[PDB]
Amino acid sequence: MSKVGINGFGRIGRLVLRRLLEVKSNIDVVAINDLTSPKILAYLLKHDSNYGPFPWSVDFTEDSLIVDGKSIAVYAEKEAKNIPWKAKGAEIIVECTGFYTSAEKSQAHLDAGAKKVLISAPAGEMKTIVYNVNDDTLDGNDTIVSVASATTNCLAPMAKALHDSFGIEVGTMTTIAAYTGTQSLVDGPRGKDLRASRAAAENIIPHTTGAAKAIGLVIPELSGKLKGHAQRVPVKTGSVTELVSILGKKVTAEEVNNALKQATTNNESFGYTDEEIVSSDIIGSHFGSVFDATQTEITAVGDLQLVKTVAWYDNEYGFVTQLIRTLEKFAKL
Amino acid sequence: SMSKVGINGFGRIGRLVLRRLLEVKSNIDVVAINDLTSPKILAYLLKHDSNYGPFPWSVDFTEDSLIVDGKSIAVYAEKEAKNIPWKAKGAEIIVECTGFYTSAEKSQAHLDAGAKKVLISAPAGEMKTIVYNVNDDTLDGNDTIVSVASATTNCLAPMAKALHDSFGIEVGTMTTIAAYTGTQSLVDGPRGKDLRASRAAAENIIPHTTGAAKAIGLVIPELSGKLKGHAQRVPVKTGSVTELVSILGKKVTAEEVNNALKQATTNNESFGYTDEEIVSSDIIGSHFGSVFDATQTEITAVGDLQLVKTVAWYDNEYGFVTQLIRTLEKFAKL
Amino acid sequence: ASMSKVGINGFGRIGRLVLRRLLEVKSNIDVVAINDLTSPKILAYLLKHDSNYGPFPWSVDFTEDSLIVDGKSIAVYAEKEAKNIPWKAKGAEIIVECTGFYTSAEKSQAHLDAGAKKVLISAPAGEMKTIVYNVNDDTLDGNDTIVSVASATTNCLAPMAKALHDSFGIEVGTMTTIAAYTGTQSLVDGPRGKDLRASRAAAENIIPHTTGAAKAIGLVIPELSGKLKGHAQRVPVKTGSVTELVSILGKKVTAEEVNNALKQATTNNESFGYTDEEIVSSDIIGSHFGSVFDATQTEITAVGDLQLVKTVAWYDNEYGFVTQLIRTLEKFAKL
Amino acid sequence: MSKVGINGFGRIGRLVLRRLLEVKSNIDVVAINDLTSPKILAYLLKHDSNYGPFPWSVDFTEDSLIVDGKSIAVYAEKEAKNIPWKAKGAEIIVECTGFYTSAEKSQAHLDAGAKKVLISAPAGEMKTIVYNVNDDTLDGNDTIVSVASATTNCLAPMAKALHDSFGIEVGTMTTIAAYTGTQSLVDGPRGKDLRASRAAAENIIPHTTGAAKAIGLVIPELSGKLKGHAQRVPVKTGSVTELVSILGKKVTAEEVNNALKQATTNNESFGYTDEEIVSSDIIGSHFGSVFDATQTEITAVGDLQLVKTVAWYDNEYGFVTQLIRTLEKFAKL
Ligand SMILES: NC(=O)c1ccc[n+]([C@@H]2O[C@H](COP(=O)([O-])OP(=O)(O)OC[C@H]3O[C@@H](n4cnc5c(N)ncnc54)[C@H](O)[C@@H]3O)[C@@H](O)[C@H]2O)c1
Ligand SMILES: NC(=O)c1ccc[n+]([C@@H]2O[C@H](COP(=O)([O-])OP(=O)(O)OC[C@H]3O[C@@H](n4cnc5c(N)ncnc54)[C@H](O)[C@@H]3O)[C@@H](O)[C@H]2O)c1
Ligand SMILES: NC(=O)c1ccc[n+]([C@@H]2O[C@H](COP(=O)([O-])OP(=O)(O)OC[C@H]3O[C@@H](n4cnc5c(N)ncnc54)[C@H](O)[C@@H]3O)[C@@H](O)[C@H]2O)c1
Ligand SMILES: NC(=O)c1ccc[n+]([C@@H]2O[C@H](COP(=O)([O-])OP(=O)(O)OC[C@H]3O[C@@H](n4cnc5c(N)ncnc54)[C@H](O)[C@@H]3O)[C@@H](O)[C@H]2O)c1
Ligand SMILES: O=C[C@H](O)COP(=O)(O)O
Ligand SMILES: O=C[C@H](O)COP(=O)(O)O
Ligand SMILES: O=C[C@H](O)COP(=O)(O)O
Repeated sequence: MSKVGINGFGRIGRLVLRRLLEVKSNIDVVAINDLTSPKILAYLLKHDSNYGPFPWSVDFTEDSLIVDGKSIAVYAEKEAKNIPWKAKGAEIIVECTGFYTSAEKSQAHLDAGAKKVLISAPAGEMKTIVYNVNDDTLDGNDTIVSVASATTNCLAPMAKALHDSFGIEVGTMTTIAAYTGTQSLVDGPRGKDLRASRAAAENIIPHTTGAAKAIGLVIPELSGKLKGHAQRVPVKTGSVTELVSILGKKVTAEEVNNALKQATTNNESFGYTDEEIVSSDIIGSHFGSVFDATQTEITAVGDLQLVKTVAWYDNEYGFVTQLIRTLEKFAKL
Repeated sequence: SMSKVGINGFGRIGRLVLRRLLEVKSNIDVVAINDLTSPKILAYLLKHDSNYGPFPWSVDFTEDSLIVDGKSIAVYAEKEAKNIPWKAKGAEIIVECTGFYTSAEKSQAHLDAGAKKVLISAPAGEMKTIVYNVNDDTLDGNDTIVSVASATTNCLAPMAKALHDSFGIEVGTMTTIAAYTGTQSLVDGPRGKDLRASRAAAENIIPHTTGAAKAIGLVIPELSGKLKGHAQRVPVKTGSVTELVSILGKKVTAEEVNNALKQATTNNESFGYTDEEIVSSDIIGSHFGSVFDATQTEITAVGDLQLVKTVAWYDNEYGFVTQLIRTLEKFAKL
Repeated sequence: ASMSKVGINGFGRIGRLVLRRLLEVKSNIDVVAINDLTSPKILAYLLKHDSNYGPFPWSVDFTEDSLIVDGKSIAVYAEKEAKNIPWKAKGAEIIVECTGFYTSAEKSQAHLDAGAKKVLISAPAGEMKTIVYNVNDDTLDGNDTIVSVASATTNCLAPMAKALHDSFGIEVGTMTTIAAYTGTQSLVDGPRGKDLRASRAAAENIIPHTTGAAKAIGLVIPELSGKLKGHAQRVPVKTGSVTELVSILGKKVTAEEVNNALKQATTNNESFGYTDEEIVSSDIIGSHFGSVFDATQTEITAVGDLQLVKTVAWYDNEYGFVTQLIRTLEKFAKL
Repeated sequence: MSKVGINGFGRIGRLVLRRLLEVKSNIDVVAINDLTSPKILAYLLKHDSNYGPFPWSVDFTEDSLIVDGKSIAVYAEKEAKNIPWKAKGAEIIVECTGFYTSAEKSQAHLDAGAKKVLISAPAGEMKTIVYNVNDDTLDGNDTIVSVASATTNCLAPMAKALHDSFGIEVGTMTTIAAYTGTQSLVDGPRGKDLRASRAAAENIIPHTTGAAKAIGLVIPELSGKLKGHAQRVPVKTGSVTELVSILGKKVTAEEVNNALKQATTNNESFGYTDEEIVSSDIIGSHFGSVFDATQTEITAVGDLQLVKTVAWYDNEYGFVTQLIRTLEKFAKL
């Protein structure tokens, strides 16, 4: 399979295309579905507030984009069942709208002529992949799969290394995270969630996330062993995840950092840093997660020990590099 | 006089309408609110405000009402104004703050729904349009639907009126450096047809069209067609500033311009004056529509050819709301 | 009425708010002198116009050597060395030390050498009496001359830790505060002392930041000495901050039980508030508490007999902390 | 002359070095003077909040940086007259501290053994160069020259084009500009300038600038014909300049836009756009100024006409590209 439709050409949907070109995937996006015109999609693709100008030529006609000299159809169907995927023969849908995050909802893509769906968010109790953690669980019979959230892709590799080296008995996560499209520009209704209604660039806003709660889908041994949440803050992209764990062994900071370093060695998904970086330094990361040995903290009172480990993530472009790794393998099975 | 008000669109402007009415102990009673959400969520937004802080009065709710300072306010959720049941609590004057009924044709739906008069919190085409303390004497008993134009009009008009009256404005162009609002985007993505409006508002200087100068003739007839302008939307949450560059009808000094302005702001509850070195956060919470800033006045001249730059601040939320309320109170007593 | 005469050293974010709060509560303390590094004109400007709290609620004027605030004169000095401040000229006895440059008993001694009698330091100042009001203020006595009120973070952390310790025991814990940026940080990337991360553009980054709030908690709650660690993530909000604590407690608990204990500890407690509303950081701006526990963020994670308890409290690290500083000051002045 | 020293390794000073490497200049930076350690300078060079990771290797020693393999001496002399520029033979000093903005002040570098100084700011009535407006005025005997401000580099090529095509009779400028290190993070004393004392990322802050007032140093025919100021706003970099003029001829918008387009043709310093860009789209620009045809406004009543023209500028990297063009020419005289 090498024909891709993008449903939802948003922050994630546009960067998917950017990253496919940057890595020279043999995948071809043949169709984009969204809610707008080729003119406006072209403008958005050409000019990006977080990553700067598109590195390839971009033009449009009434019905397509022309990206690096190649044509991509543009549709504007708000219900997925009506999307004409058959027209250009889109095989794998990268479902990036947020409105089809369940196998039953995303079935609509298959009913409409697609063969597979890769959902760019948590999508309940379905197969959910963090690349370089559990991508060996994918087979040729999977049709609709999830790559969870950016926060999952941050948390999972760090949890996996800790669990493998020391065991995690129980833990809780807080991610201090860049604001996203699901939040509000000015104070006003945003569905049912009271905190999501508040001005995002003017507030620290507590925010629910299932990344720890559903980690069992990616690291079966940790099912039910973690909880967590987010604090959304006023940065445009670039985020950090802290995990406080009770481990299966007594450890030093140095031991923990070394075990992590080893986990990140020749691991294109998971990086390491012992530099004094800040969030803007992760913008444009090609990792899903970058463990930061400078923030490791072991609090020990006799037999009791709390371990705080911290990893950075570009919740836009970093997460996208993982989505694309999963896509490229999904495409071959 | 009319005393019962309905608010359509309990948004940034709608909520501050209620706050200001209670603040000035108005005899006007808000008896109903129409929006698209639950009392619960409206109560949460009313209690907790990112720009102005905690609501200064008690807030509770029921399944179909808010209870504000102990007084019950009906809450409806009709997306079409014609369907709002304004007669249930006898709402007489609707303060129309949704942005979706900005014409006479559109807003007369509230009259079909049982109201008596409508005051629109935005420009609404060529209808009677009032900047209080500029042209509020043009209101009369036969006006049924009226506009108070934009925050930018309320900032620009008193400054332009004073310049027009003292010196003449032959021609001018405005630029307002303005706080971002709800019509903009949190992250880069579609926002109707306007390409700039699609960009992340708190991360960019964004050029932005406004009719404030173009439609100024509704408020100052002598300046009809004599002004143009635009906005640069920037990352501040509220508090904005408007610059006007004019060819005036007289050779002037900065001191003469500033004195003329100071005079126009004397005994004027709508239009303030400052010669302090203020910045935008100092205007948040202002009870004026516009505050002229003498420290920014600039006269550029080569021979007879003279450009005059005058600058006024405005709290595009609360300050504008104070103008809306002054107009509302007068409108209720005609 | 005790009419102690106060001097403020460092008329900065905290120093200016100290005056605001004293006037707001109609304190019997008289502020008679201020020392900074600048002119009365500039201090008058900054006092009148505040980016976080708006217009000063009283009149402000200046002369060549004073501020006039609501009609009352306050002498202005500009002595970069505290020993040279003429605190005796207007009789300033209690100095509120808000510069960041005298954060020890030995450094703040200079105010006593200059003729003051007591110093209250608006920051951690090592192993000296360190007070969080309504946690350990009953340790002050008539013999104290130099005392600390620790950091805003300590004032947020301590009341929540004290309630938890008193109700359930805390065996061990780690804190992270997601916190507004302050004057120690940088506007644009550039050198800022030795702290590399402090060099980075504060309104454009999430910046990890060290704080002693957890590590030194034993000054305030002696039973918890050595049992807590923690750090901050500084973020682009101008004021208003939140502190999370993850604890192993001495007994198994439910979220309700933790929230009820905290509720009880906040009852009739002018220093420590409670909320169960879904507030965000701007809702804490101008708080008159040092800390507001947020029951909505309580989380119990348990596997077998292993339990992690996460408890969360807001704080306005400027005005909120200042209200604690003032309560301490008022008591410290009556002894 | 090919050996350079940088005084002030700040936003401008570090980007000077970045741009010299980027263009593979033959200029050799042999020394840097600042107030801090090599360790801290290395960290700042490597990690940049506006422009991301340094594209070359960076290490340090107790008295040096090692950048792309090459040693650069680091001094910490707060008085320029004490900088030991003769040790590594620095001939031309790029003066980027802001503390030596006059001939009399920057003479110190020549006393310290340098031969020439290029000041990264306005510096009074001395030779002042906006590259591709008046760089022809640089002379073999000049030893101290200025490149004015970022705002001047934005305004001048627009003013030159208008003046050449139509005449500017009189004009006034407002730049809506990114905040800079002369401002304050929190409200507090900032020398004598009261507006500069205010929290820069939380305010619109009027700010005086000489860009227009001193335009006659760059375009002598416009001496005394312009005034202007800035409004500093909460964006980290990327700015815009509006100019309102009385021109010597009646014009259409198309005519103004066409004249500006011609002036930008084969002009490495002056770009054009008719795209609906916003400030983030200018970040990383290699122009001193980019005229934006989309904002052109002609306001006419009878025989009176006001003409508003608008150009974008990256007040950091864009201006630095102009500084380096000027330095390259200067070094060969
Ligand atoms: N932004 C992040 O940090 C991030 C990271 C990882 C995963 N995700 C996930 O990826 C998905 C997309 O997030 P995003 O931040 O790009 O959101 P976004 O809001 O930027 O983009 C959504 C896009 O989908 C379009 N859209 C909405 N409804 C549609 C419909 N019915 N049909 C077609 N197009 C539709 C919108 O026009 C928009 O272009 C979400 O499920 C989100 O949870 C986001
Ligand atoms: N924010 C400002 O600076 C400002 C200043 C002056 C005037 N205005 C004008 O006031 C109006 C409101 O602006 P705002 O900033 O308060 O916008 P907002 O988006 O904050 O509020 C709009 C409110 O109306 C509600 N709504 C939308 N469609 C509706 C419908 N069909 N029926 C009932 N309720 C509906 C929304 O739920 C929201 O609560 C606009 O016309 C705007 O131009 C805004
Ligand atoms: N969030 C907060 O801002 C906060 C909260 C609690 C405690 N504190 C503490 O309070 C103190 C002040 O913090 P701030 O935020 O008000 O800092 P600030 O930088 O806003 O204020 C410092 C003031 O001290 C003056 N100053 C510096 N050196 C001086 C000297 N040698 N003599 C006289 N004046 C001098 C400065 O000019 C400035 O006005 C620090 O110790 C800080 O840790 C700050
Ligand atoms: N940032 C901009 O947008 C911009 C654009 C054009 C020109 N400039 C100008 O360039 C100059 C530098 O601006 P910047 O934004 O890089 O400022 P900055 O504050 O970022 O850098 C100044 C550097 O000089 C150092 N320094 C200060 N005093 C010193 C001394 N006495 N000796 C040696 N080093 C010293 C500082 O430690 C810092 O590294 C100024 O003249 C400024 O007007 C700035
Ligand atoms: O509420 C759902 C998400 O947690 C919000 O943002 P996101 O979907 O872009 O990650
Ligand atoms: O709690 C935080 C401190 O009081 C922060 O202080 P600071 O102003 O010294 O950064
Ligand atoms: O424009 C006047 C000041 O010099 C401020 O900023 P800048 O010097 O970095 O341009």
